[PDB]
Amino acid sequence: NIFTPIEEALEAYKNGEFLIVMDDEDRENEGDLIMAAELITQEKMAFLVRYSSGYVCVPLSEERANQLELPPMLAGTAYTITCDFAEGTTTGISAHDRALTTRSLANPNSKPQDFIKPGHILPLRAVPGLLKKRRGHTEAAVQLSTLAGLQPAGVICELVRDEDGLMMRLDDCIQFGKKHGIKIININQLVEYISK
Amino acid sequence: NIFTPIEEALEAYKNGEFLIVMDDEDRENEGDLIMAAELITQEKMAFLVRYSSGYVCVPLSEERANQLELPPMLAGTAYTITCDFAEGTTTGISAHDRALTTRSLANPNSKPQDFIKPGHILPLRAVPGLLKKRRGHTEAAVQLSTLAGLQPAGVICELVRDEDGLMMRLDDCIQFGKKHGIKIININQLVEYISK
Repeated sequence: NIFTPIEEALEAYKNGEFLIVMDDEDRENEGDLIMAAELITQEKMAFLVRYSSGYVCVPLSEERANQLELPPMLAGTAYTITCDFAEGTTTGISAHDRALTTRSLANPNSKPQDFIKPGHILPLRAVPGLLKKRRGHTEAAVQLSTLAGLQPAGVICELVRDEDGLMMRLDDCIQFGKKHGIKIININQLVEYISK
Repeated sequence: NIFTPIEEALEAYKNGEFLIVMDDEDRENEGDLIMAAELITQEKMAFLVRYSSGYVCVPLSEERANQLELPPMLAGTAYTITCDFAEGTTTGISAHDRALTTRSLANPNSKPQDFIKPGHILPLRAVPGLLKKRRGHTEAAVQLSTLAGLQPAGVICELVRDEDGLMMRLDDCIQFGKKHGIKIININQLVEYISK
């Protein structure tokens, strides 16, 4: 009565809905909004930013990040050099621009030269094997997109309370899910599904 | 009747208030919240994130960034490798943690080894000469702190509308300033003050 079954969640995700994603069933977990990178619109990015930390990240497979020439920022969260999609962006930071960059990172036709670096999106490198190898929200995002038959790219950000800026724990995530009609899953639940 | 005189604004800034900062008087300019890095509290960071893009940046002089071993992210906005202050942070992304990191970047006693890289704050390198050399919001932040007698470090983020996630132009910034009791200045106005 809290968590949506994985197959129903995948259909929602396939249809461009967010999911609220927790690590497991624990009440003290903090929730992230995750949706498919290729499906995020200006409006959906506006929504993500409105209700989150705004430090918007785009999980990609290591293979995809390599293809796009997005190396690790340095040589734990695997940040690459940041980027903006060049054509059709101005400030890079607008909801429109961040959404366009995110969709572009997912698009199999995108080329390394299509992006300006640094920029205003934070791509993250998901490890090969995804949630079977590392139970990160990065791997969760790419796993969700893969299971949904979509490009191996997601977009994520942490839910934050309007009242005081504290991250939303489970109870607040339940309330947020009900208010906005967004389904909730957890990573343990997702690992159980993909395993056996 | 729109813009606060610079000397009054500096006193507000010295006292840990935000200023809303525009490029010049143009109605189409978009506004950023800027305050002194050393003075940003958990609550003030929560406020900044709540009403902004959340892509929170910390302007520092090139000299200071060099001292802290924060090189340009690559080798236009001069991003360094991102960072979190190690001691007293957990997730790095919480209002508490981002505020602590920001204050730490300003603290003259901070050392390079005190920071984890990458992290969740985006330091920016202000050019020597500040607004006399480049009229960026980065230089504006460091200029404001310098004029206020504070460490040459600021913290900034773009105001965004709750309704639709669009960045706030002048009229909305005026309304935001009135609602929250925050003074508004512009960069041309600031350059006029420091020049002559």
